[PDB]
Amino acid sequence: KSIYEQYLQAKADNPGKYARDLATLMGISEAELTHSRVSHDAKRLKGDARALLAALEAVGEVKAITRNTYAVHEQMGRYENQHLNGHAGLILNPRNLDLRLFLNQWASAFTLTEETRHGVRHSIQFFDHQGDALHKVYVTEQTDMPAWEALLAQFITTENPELQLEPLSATDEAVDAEWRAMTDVHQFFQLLKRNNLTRQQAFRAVGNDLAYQVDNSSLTQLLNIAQQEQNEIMIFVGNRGCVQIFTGMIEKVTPHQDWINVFNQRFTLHLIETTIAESWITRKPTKDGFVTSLELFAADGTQIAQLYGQRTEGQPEQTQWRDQIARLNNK
Repeated sequence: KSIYEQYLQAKADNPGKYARDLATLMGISEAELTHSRVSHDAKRLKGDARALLAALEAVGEVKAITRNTYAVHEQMGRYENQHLNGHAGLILNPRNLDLRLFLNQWASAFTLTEETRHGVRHSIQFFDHQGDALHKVYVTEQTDMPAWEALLAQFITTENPELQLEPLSATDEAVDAEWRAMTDVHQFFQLLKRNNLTRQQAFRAVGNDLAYQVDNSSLTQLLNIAQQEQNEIMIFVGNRGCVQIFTGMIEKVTPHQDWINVFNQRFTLHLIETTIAESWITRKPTKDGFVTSLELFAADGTQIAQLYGQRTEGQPEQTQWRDQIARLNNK
């Protein structure tokens, strides 16, 4: 059986599975799975991530998907307001497509056209040096098709070379003082690196008024309170090369088995609630007051997702958000 034939057998034996999870069963990366689908339902793209992302501005509204093993973030939007470079880049559209990119992690790209039950799905899919998915873009009803098709005609190549996979990869009191002296939420990144800590290390290092644990049911409680109250919140989901940010209201929250889901007209969250090992409340000072977040971690320390209240520069977080956080149980 070729890799593609193994895929077809894996798919027949597991018709409920994401391609990601089929790859796992097969003992390969999702990128390698996609590579085997080329000249079947996929094609290789001329890959340069920057060039592809820049070209996507032309296609108008699409659906963007970023995930980690624990959470999937799906958002309607456009690839506008781009500021790309290698270590840190932006696609800056608050409430629509709002991405933070580490482009040096971006290795390969493919397009897929699949007959899928619902219908035909068209997509562009980006993978990292380990072959894991970074980001996927799906055609939707509002997508500018002539531009999508023109883009693909410009980027598809017949050259499908083998993927070049790469292997992986201060005192408590001083950390607490560093944190209290922070003025921008972004300085937290620096605190961690300069002091050599894991978020979970830093959280434990500081005082309980700055960071404390809450029950693992807290996410679902919070999403439901938010759904009821209709206040604007922020939901961050990342992987090694991409962070995708939702800002808006919660329209519907629904569990399904181990999953907790948010179902909005323009945003979908799927999160495996049972994998939440630690749930932290953190309060980081800024020029505009303390910013309060709920940060979720899996057993291995993976950052599942983070939640914040809506906020723009020069404004405080809403009291409403703080009130909602205060309703969570202390563990």
